Amino acid sequence: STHEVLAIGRLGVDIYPLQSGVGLADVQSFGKYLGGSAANVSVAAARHGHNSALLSRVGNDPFGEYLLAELERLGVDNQYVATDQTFKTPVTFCEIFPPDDFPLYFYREPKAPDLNIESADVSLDDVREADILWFTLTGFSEEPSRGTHREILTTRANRRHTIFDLDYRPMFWESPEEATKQAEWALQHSTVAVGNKEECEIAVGETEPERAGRALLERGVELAIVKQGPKGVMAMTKDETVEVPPFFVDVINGLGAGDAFGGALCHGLLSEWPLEKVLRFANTAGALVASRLECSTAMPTTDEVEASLN
Amino acid sequence: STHEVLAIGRLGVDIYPLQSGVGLADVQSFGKYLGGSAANVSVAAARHGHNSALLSRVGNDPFGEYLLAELERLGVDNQYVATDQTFKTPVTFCEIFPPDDFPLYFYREPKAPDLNIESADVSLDDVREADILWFTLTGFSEEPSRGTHREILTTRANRRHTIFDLDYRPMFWESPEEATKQAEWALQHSTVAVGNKEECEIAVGETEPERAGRALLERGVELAIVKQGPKGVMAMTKDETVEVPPFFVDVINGLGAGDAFGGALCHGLLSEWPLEKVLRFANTAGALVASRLECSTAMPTTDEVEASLN
Repeated sequence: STHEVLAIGRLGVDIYPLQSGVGLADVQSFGKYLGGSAANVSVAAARHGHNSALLSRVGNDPFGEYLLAELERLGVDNQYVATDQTFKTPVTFCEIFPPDDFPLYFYREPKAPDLNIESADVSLDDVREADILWFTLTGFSEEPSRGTHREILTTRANRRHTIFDLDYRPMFWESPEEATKQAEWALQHSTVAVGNKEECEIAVGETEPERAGRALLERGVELAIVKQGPKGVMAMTKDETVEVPPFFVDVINGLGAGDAFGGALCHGLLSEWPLEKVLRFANTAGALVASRLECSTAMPTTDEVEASLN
Repeated sequence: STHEVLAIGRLGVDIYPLQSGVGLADVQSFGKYLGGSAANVSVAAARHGHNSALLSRVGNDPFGEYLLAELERLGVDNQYVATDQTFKTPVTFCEIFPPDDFPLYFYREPKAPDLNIESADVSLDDVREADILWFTLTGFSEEPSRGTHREILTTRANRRHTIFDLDYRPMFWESPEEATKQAEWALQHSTVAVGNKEECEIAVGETEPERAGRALLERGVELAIVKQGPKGVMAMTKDETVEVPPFFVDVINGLGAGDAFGGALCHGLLSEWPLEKVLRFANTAGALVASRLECSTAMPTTDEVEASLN
């Protein structure tokens, strides 16, 4: 029981509005879906036909039971999602103001189950053997998950591919300095790094994309992916720098666009494709999720991404 | 500005299912309502035409701003609902399994704004002069709310009517013994106590409604109201013992039925009705909320209760 993609990190219930363009005071009803970045990435990888697993936790409650069943329904192995005996399954609300404004309201207090992960919760054989290990900067925000991440990544030993989502949300950290310290350690144990401008700033102290990628490769990462929003997205190795323009769509809900990108990145890397094709494929996958109201339930299949790739 | 009913305690957003008889895993959409027991009692009192106010707080977020606007839309003076600068507006979920099972899932972590109330948040003149002061045992569960309740109840000096809802939620306390200790002090500073069997057990160590009522009178209240479920309600004074049977209805969501009862009890006391009329009216009011999916928006008017009685 080795997996192609072993993702580690956030899992929770998204309670999102069923009317768009209204603030929470005007929302009349909300839906319910599986979410959390790491969980979304494990789903997106599964939708590309890969055998995918998530290391996370849920609470000992009906929302946690929901998420465990939904992961399996969406094609993700849930065997490393333990039930926490103390903390509640987190909920996240949002507002939906297209094209660019999707405010998030996290209820992850006082600690999310997903930040209570123990290396006991996972097979370290699978950690070593997995084709891809996917993890987040948020995973280093609190103990015991920080120490667990360090154990996992030490034993992982920078095997191809070990993918670091630079995932910076200031409200999850005591300070930017705290996040940078952890990101620096994690970069030295990663083969791929993915972040936007704020994220790359936190991780390597570089606002400009080309300097960002260079700073990331200096840590020993062999593929830097710098998301640029307006200017699109760049992929950099020691052998080549590739850039792709933004795939323009009618955005319904942009939340989790980057997780579908991350899942599609995993597929392109497992497929051994050229870097330009990986980045094109990943870039299109994220736009497809952004063009729908849903995320975890709406993750694009490989045929839907290949069709849209023009 | 003196109110007829000054309620103190919890206030939150109810995120309740729009489908009944299904667990959270099978709920497809949720509504968004003002809720919290003291907030509900203030709304219920208002719907019987009484001038009512709530001492509580909200978080500095869109859900808190909603609750400020919803209180006022529902006819309750929000002047004593301050915006807490630290903690988030709480949300509560439930499952709706009639006739008898309405489990609650509170997100009140690490602290609810309502438990951060300070004596400076309220007019102490209104505390002293309001016809009815209504408070909950949950208000004693944490500081500074505990201290605030103490200061308030000391200055009120047991004037008619000072109403103690024995409101016992085990998860809000470190132990039942800590709840009992606070309930003994509150009972010495109250004129009316209202609770179900389990709440009377916590408060005075009696489960049988006649012994509980005598025990509550010995602690110093003038009127003990023991709710007995399908066997109705008992009211006891030093001169009088009265039992009223329930009002039969097809139950959808029993949540908030106690709160409708409380607002209706406020109306009966303010009207100086005989005890048996007060209980019948209050039982019917509770039964009508029990009949509906909604809680705060389903609090009945006096004419609606009258129509059900007649």
